[PDB]
Amino acid sequence: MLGNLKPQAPDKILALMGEFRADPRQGKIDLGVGVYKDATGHTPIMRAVHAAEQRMLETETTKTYAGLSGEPEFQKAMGELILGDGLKSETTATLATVGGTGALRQALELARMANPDLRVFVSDPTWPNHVSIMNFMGLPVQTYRYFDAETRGVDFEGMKADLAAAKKGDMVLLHGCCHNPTGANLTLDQWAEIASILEKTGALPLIDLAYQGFGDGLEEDAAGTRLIASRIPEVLIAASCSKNFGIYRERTGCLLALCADAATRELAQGAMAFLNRQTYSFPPFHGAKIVSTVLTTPELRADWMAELEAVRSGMLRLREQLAGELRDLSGSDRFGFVAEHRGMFSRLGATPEQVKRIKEEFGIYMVGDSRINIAGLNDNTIPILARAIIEVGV
Amino acid sequence: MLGNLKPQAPDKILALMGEFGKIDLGVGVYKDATGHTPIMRAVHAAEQRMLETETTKTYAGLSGEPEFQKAMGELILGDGLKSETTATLATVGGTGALRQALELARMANPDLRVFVSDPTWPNHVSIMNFMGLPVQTYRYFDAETRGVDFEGMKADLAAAKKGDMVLLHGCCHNPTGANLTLDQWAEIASILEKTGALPLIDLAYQGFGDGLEEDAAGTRLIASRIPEVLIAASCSKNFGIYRERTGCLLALCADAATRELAQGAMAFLNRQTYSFPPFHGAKIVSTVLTTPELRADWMAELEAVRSGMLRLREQLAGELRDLSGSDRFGFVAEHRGMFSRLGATPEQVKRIKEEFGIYMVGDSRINIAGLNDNTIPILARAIIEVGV
Ligand SMILES: *Cc1c(COP(=O)(O)O)cnc(C)c1O
Ligand SMILES: *Cc1c(COP(=O)(O)O)cnc(C)c1O
Ligand SMILES: Nc1ccc(CCC(=O)O)cc1
Repeated sequence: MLGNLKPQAPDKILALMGEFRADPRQGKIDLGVGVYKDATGHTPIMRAVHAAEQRMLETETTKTYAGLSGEPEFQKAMGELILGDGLKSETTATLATVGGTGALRQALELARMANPDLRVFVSDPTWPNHVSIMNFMGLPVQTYRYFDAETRGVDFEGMKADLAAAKKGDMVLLHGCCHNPTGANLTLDQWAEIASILEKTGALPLIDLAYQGFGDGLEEDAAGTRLIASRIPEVLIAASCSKNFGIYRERTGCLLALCADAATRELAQGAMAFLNRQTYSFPPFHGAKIVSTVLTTPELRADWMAELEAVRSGMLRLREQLAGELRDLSGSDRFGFVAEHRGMFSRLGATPEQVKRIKEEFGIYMVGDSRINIAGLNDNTIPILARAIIEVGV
Repeated sequence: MLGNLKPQAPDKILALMGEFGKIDLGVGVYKDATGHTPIMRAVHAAEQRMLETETTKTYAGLSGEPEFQKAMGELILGDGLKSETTATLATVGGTGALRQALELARMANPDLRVFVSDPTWPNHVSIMNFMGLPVQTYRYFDAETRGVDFEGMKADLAAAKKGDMVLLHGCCHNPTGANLTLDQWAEIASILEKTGALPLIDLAYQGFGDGLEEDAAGTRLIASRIPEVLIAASCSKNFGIYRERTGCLLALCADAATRELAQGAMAFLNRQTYSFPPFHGAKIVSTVLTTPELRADWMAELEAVRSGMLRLREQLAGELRDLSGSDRFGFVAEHRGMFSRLGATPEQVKRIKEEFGIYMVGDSRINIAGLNDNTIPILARAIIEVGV
């Protein structure tokens, strides 16, 4: 029977990794990595995180089945981290998920249950994994302009015009901050306008928040999400603790369904809990507990924010250096966008040929869409990247 | 939009838990003499070791770690593990394995039907309904003798066809406790072999029946006869790591070509559902299984648990016998696993729970591990006084 199986395409990421590994060049650089890495090219376990696991290992007396929708301590702590004082629990439904991806998958299954004729709008471009899930689910996908290939900024007029076409009940997916892969983000003013458009159209906003704390700061990064949450009655948020907590493999995420009234919140929470049980029963406990421990424990929380800020500030400094070097070598401020982008990613705006020229001639690897991970750069590699970009004619 | 969400049916087994001289004999978790579900010695040691050796939490394997995959396959199939024709996927618990098992099967056969035992784990049907998969049932439990209605079972299974899937409980049948013998398994294998129906084996209690190896003997028989087999295994109970959410799906194929296909479709299945599988539980399991010292202690403790439970079944059966002279309750000591169905009518069941405080599942499924020397006669009285 299983021979009827249609061959599924590999992750590609691996192929990219293999491409790098075969290269016999000593000065080969890898900017294609999708996770954070410190100065020694390592993805460390955060101090607060290691402390939490140490504490859990000493406090846990059992591992019996726990909450189906996650633990209250975690739901509460997360909604507060994301929504701040604007958290109205009376109308907020929370579901612990298997990472941010799990949260996204669950948000799409929920919406389809509420509206079978659901149509989803995604930015151009967006996290490929978004389209993967949607295509797999067989949902009609529609695109809205977003990245301006010329300025490397946000084509806001195009985005607004495109979103205007959204009908009542349709879903529009927005990255709360640190747009992956572009690194180009909306200003709070641009968010305000988007909201007015969503009110007018009556489309349900699904916010993918996977990098809170990597752009301008924890609070600052949640600003857009918090504006949408106060203007629009129904909002779906997919939060990830993978990167901002550095617990990638633990698979900890969170789905928040903001509702118009309490009756609808019970309807949503029930359907969410139901969705978890029909997929894998209970959600992963470990990473979630680490997170609730860090946020509730004063000492730990403080140390976590402090470490995240050191990471954030460092990446920002790398951005300024690259932009500076690029300025000096270019004799123009053409590449200034690198210093404006937020998140650990940036799309350079180089065509596939230029991307291939950079690799062949300079030994620098990056995603085929010219996306680079700022965290893969340093005082020794920035000069090379600066030269490569210039020499290839970007 | 969300106001259109219809209300859904809840997990009655877990609902009971919430509703809870209180005596809980519901949810399928192991309990010690003091009503606690401890963490196993090896597990605790494994975690301490992990906290000390892990230097990163970056993304890992989409199908799980090689260590976990190999260890699990050896645990389940013993020396019958043919890696060249075996695909393995790490999942979110045994339940996630079942869901993935159905997804994979449905991909390869959009017109598949699933045959389930009467009765069977409620979650089996809910998931199939959710997906919209047609469910057929085969006679399994014998209402009177409390054993297996083997002749009815073979009869119904004979009606399966190429493409159909038959779900079997590898050992310790939930919720009855009635189990097939090896001789019965060999007969089931011949039926399946002639019908071409793909068997899905739910292995959630390996080690709670007769022993680690004996509980996998049936699964190993089917595997050595049927070229294509699917096994959804759970580490929740036998490792006592319920909340960690760890299990795996094994796709046994007839050749390497299909193996690569299955492995690819399985990995894709995780990618489209939640990307990577949880790491913490799978790590504990592999560490225990690959560390001779830890493994030995785990088996020792699992052995202790298994023996104790049998002690209880015997003690309970005895109390009932010496409380009526009615040998009709002997099936209790004959059933193998953590559960056993008293056979009491639904009204009898709800009767005792609201006053005696003994909360058992509606179909009179009792978690034997909930009992103990001082709670046994109280349960025995109830049964006797209410009949059945
Ligand atoms: C990383 C990421 C996620 C979440 O990944 P998980 O590892 O599943 O938490 C979701 N969306 C985007 C855009 C991401 O970059
Ligand atoms: C326990 C059990 C499972 C698996 O539960 P998980 O917590 O998801 O591992 C699956 N099937 C049956 C019959 C079970 O008893
Ligand atoms: N969804 C779920 C429910 C219950 C259990 C525990 C086993 C049982 O009670 O049958 C596991 C999973």
